[PDB]
Amino acid sequence: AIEEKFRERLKELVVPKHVMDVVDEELSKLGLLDNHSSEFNVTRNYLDWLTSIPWGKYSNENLDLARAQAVLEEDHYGMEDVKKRILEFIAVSQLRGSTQGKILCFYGPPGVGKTSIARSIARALNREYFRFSVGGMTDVAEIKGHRRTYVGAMPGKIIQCLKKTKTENPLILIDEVD
Amino acid sequence: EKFRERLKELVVPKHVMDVVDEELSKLGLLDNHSSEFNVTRNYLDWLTSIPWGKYSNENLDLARAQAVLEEDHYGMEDVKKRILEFIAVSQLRGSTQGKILCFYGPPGVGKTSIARSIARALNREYFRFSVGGMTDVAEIKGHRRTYVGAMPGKIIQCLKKTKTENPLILIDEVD
Ligand SMILES: Nc1ncnc2c1ncn2[C@@H]1O[C@H](COP(=O)(O)OP(=O)(O)OP(=O)(O)O)[C@@H](O)[C@H]1O
Ligand SMILES: Nc1ncnc2c1ncn2[C@@H]1O[C@H](COP(=O)(O)OP(=O)(O)O)[C@@H](O)[C@H]1O
Ligand SMILES: [Mg+2]
Repeated sequence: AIEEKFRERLKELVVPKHVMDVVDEELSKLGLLDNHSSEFNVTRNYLDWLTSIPWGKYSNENLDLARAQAVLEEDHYGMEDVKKRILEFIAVSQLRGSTQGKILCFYGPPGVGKTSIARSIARALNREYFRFSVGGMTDVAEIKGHRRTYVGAMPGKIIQCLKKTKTENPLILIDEVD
Repeated sequence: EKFRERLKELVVPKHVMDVVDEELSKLGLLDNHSSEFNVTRNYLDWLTSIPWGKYSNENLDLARAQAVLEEDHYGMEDVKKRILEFIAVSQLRGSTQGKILCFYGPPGVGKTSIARSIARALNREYFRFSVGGMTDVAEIKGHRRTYVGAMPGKIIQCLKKTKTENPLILIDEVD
């Protein structure tokens, strides 16, 4: 099989055991090569998604409070309490030795610097950035898509296709609460 | 099997055993790694997860109850006295299941921590789930297995987490 060894070469990164046995069994099912169009390609796409979602991949966070404060200042003019809370959030994690990934909600009048301070924070913590907009989201298939049995199902893109930033700790901004 | 030793350790009821072996034979007509396979897999996992006879021994002792209550909280002498009265009445009656206790008062007085203190005092397993405008039953009873969103619900999740047939369930913010 041509693509089998290619997928095997791709998934060299640290994969948990359950994902690994699932992808091994999927490789074994596709290795039968029962056909070349329909049942081959559904498992092929499942395999490509499994090998594309990065497992154990991280991004070296910036632990330097001075640099984080500097870059917040470069981005925005003084949102003093906001930036103090971001720095205190960084310091509590640097104390606990491992972060907790707390959910922070920013509320206030329009145009006050809510959405862009998120990109600022992402650059400060050396994470990858990504932006939802849940307002006007009416179907659940956006956060988690349709099962693979349906014809054109996408892997619940806005969360899993998010993970194709090659990083397990990206900062995700959920835009609104409408 | 994993599920077999699971049910072998704990006292299963007869109808449950019948249904689980029925669904296990229904999977025996293998439909490997599909929707109708993973549905059966999750069903049997929840079934072997639920504790069936195993429970936690209680402690209706007033002395230890008082010690726990005075340790976990400061002040609140009258609430502690009401809790001790409930415990004594429930020891007499033996059932400890008659009327539901409900603490009310201003916010921030720690009426949610009294539930944890009571769980410690009765040596039960604690569990909390809030009801703020849920408007649905799927939180309590859950969903059907047909829906792609298939969850047992708050009660079964409490049972699977506590691994105990007689836990303490706090219900927050009824009002
Ligand atoms: N303190 C600030 N310093 C520098 N630029 C700012 C500041 N506040 C707002 N801006 C700029 O003004 C624009 C306003 O966008 P903003 O991020 O405020 O949208 P928002 O707060 O999400 O508004 P809405 O809630 O209406 O969507 C941004 O492009 C931002 O660059
Ligand atoms: N008498 C007390 N002793 C110890 N902690 C208390 C006391 N009263 C309140 N608390 C604290 O208050 C917090 C819980 O507040 P709570 O009364 O549960 O608010 P709400 O009633 O709105 O849920 C807990 O962290 C608890 O430690
Ligand atoms: Mg915005």
